[PDB]
Amino acid sequence: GLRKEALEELMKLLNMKDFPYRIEGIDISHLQGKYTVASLVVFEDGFPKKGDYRRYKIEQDHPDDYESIRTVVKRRYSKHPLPNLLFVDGGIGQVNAAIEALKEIGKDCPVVGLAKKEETVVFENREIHLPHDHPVLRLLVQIRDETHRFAVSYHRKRREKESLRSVLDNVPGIGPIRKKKLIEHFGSLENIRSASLEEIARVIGSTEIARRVLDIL
Repeated sequence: GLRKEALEELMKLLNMKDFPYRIEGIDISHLQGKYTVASLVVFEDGFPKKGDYRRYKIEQDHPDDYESIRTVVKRRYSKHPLPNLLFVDGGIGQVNAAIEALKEIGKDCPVVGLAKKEETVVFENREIHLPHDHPVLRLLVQIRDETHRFAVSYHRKRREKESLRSVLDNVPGIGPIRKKKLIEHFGSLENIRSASLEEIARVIGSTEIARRVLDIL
């Protein structure tokens, strides 16, 4: 959890009138040739509120992160109330994009960023360079680490099936029909590695091939 004392120090650093009780945080990640996926996490009272997590997708072949932050802010806050504080996993450009989008829709909320490579809190067009051990720095890192975990989970299931397929592409003489059977049945390397020779054989109709699957696993 986010510590109370550090939240108070954050509030002070940002000259916030209100305690940052609800904080929403945005990661922007792009799938080339496909879309940008914005992942939105929620902290209330210092802990994740996972029921309230959301994603936003912006269909475009090439990234445009500032426009993506703008679109997310307008889409989200035209439907949802603002939080006490908005965190963006980026620097001056991302924070400014969010501020400008909020202005566009006539809304006020503090926005804070963490520069991706710099020990730098970003707030109101300025980089605040804190010492590395600073409790507010550690706090924003915890937030960033959660927006990152959530962002990575996108298409986890897809990736697991892909990872399993890649490993099965290594078993000699399996073929595409039996490969798909194994993927649809097991879903992941975790699940197939838990399976008996006999289960694997039953999925594909061959103990001989199942032994080669076990070999490759």
